[PDB]
Amino acid sequence: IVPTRELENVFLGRCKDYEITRYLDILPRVRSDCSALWKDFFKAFSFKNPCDLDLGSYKDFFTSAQQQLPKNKVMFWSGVYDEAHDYANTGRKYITLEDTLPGYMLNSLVWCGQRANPGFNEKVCPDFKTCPVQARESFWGMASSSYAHSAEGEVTYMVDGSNPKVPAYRPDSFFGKYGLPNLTNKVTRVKVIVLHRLGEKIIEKCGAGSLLDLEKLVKAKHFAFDCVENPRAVLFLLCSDNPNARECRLA
Amino acid sequence: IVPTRELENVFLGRCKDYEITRYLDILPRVRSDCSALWKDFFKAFSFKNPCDLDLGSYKDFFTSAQQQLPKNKVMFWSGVYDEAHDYANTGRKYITLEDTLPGYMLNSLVWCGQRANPGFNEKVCPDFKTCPVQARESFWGMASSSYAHSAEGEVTYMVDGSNPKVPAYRPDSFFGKYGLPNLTNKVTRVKVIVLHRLGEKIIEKCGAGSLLDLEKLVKAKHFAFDCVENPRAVLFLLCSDNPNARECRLA
Ligand SMILES: O=c1c2ncn3c2ncn1[C@@H]1O[C@H](COP(=O)(O)OP(=O)(O)OC[C@H]2O[C@@H]3[C@H](O)[C@@H]2O)[C@@H](O)[C@H]1O
Repeated sequence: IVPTRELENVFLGRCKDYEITRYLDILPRVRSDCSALWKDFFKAFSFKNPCDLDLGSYKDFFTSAQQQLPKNKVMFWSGVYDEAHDYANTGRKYITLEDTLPGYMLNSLVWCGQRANPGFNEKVCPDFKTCPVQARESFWGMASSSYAHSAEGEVTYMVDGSNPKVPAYRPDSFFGKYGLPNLTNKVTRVKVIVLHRLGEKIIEKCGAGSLLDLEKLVKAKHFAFDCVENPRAVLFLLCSDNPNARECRLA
Repeated sequence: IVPTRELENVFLGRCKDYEITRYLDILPRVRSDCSALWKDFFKAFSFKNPCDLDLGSYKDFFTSAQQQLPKNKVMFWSGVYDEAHDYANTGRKYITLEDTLPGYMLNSLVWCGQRANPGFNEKVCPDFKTCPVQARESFWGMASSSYAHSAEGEVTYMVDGSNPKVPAYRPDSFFGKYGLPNLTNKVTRVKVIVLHRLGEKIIEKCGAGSLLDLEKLVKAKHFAFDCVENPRAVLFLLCSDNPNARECRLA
């Protein structure tokens, strides 16, 4: 895979942009300066083989980069990236990891270490499946763990309820591995939103299948639980992109 | 008004982020590097009184920063920032000026010149309703002119049809003054979208009032014209944010 060009410059540019201008009324500023964050980030992977990573590698980076998250507004998602982000609305209705500083800085970027100077590969990175799971997941898994550990109040989790191939909730998804296990007792409720894409056969429903497994796990952690399928506000978002869908017929 | 802190760092950080990572499959990269663009931007206003600007001040900057724009995808808007950008969807449905390099770099920012070193004011800028019209409109007017000049094919214009104080279309808006008059013969059609805010009185409608004045002007330029009020794609986005509104009732 081809890595992001001028990694340090893009990291530092996003970092400065975010610091001064992004999410000002939504998320707090971090204490560390961008240059300090860059040092922590770079030390996690640099001068190592590109697969030489584990869930602890970026611990210091996430420590420095982690913001306090607004109560009741934290959102998680599995399988529905675009809908979840669209609904969250860039921080206005919910927060996603991509609205947080480390999320915003590294969103969509590709990088990897190497042993020789300059300690990272500017030409080429291994396909992600060639490394061990703990290396593949080192960055975004720690990102997701640190974010989950910071959540307070009600959290929302949006899942795909129309994928015949992947359960709406899986123990081995990022939410199952790094999200739910890391929710602290500051969390009070998990609110699940089941997305049924328009025109697709409904596969999973609240109170059944993997969603019932999830309900039981959430209750066992002493969180309250609720679950809704295509609630109106979400249905309207889907309809905006497919207004002639049967489900979108206006009175 | 309070000027943006670290103006140069934010401009350069946004410029570099944009260059390497933003709109890659939507808009072309420009030839000029970010330091060259900064030089052109800064010289437009630096070492002058804060109102000592006119439409030519940022000529070099905008000439350097201008991108070829995607045919049929250019959108203009007046009075409807959030709705226009939500609908345009970060370049996926339409481009807005704020998705172009210069619009992205300076969106939301506040700056102004002073004669004394360092040539710009870090403490306070004029409300600019204080500067003469050519100065107040120097930056965003030239931005609009240059963007309109580059537009090709069908262009879309979203307006507020629910504002009792400000007509949907007026000749002195940025679009009326700098947009429409600068559309070239590469433009084939102006498609107007009139926002009727949910729960609010309708003030303007297609085929009447200022929208009829606009229709006349568009036809006089030998462009085709159409106009729709709350087309369903836009209505459903409004509804997502106010799902109990009467307009949103489903069959
Ligand atoms: O399994 C996921 C995953 N599920 C959910 N997420 C994942 N990120 C990475 N991974 C894996 O690590 C490797 C690397 O991901 P990436 O390309 O950098 O993230 P990407 O750009 O595909 O996705 C980044 C992203 O999507 C969330 C993550 O927390 C975050 O917000 C991928 O191939 C994925 O398999």
